[PDB]
Amino acid sequence: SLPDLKIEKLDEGVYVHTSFEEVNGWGVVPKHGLVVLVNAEAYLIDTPFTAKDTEKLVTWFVERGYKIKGSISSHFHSDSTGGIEWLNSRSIPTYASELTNELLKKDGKVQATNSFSGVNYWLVKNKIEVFYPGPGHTPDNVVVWLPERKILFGGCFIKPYGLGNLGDANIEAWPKSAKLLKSKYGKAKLVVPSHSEVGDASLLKLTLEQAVKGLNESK
Ligand SMILES: CC1(C)S[C@H]2CS[C@H](CS)N2[C@@H]1C(=O)O
Ligand SMILES: [Zn+2]
Ligand SMILES: [Zn+2]
Repeated sequence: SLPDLKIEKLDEGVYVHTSFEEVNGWGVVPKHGLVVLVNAEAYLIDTPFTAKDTEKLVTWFVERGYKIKGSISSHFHSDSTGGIEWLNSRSIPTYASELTNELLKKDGKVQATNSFSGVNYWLVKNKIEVFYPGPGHTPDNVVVWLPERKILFGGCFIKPYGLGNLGDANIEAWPKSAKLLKSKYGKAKLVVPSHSEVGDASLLKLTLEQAVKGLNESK
């Protein structure tokens, strides 16, 4: 059936987790998120699709001696938030922007217990930053920046070979948001997309190019 949850070291104290789902109309979708280690503590950057894999992801780090201090969801879709309910049931703090929690509530989905609003937010000061470049893939999508490793988790915003499903997208705003994102993190050493392979800062340019190309054809 579906492939198993995967966990791979990317850099010191930085892991990529990859989960898999059948999405009607698209087949098997891979989803990359991160687990970031601060000392003996771990932060989930997005949850896997399901409580099952969220649980597997968590026990993997706990069994290796890391306390799960919290999770942050980069946007409201299931591939970033699907594990929030299970995490909440274990009293592991969950984080999302006000807009994300609003979009979850509208959909009748479980909200993160902690919310933030504003362009920038430190989940962990000087270690894990959250940035809102504007609407793109969804109205609420944010990225997560690791200044010590110069690693950017781009989430589902980063779409280098095509925009994917535009159901909740803001096609007008996406080029402007992508330009802002490129401005801010052009010096990223690594960029981690949700649905494609890890690349360098060039993925920011391609995303902008795909966004611009996507808008013109819309007209
Ligand atoms: C374009 C897709 C295959 S369809 C959509 C469902 S979940 C995930 C985005 S959140 N997704 C795929 C994608 O964007 O790669
Ligand atoms: Zn999405
Ligand atoms: Zn996604």
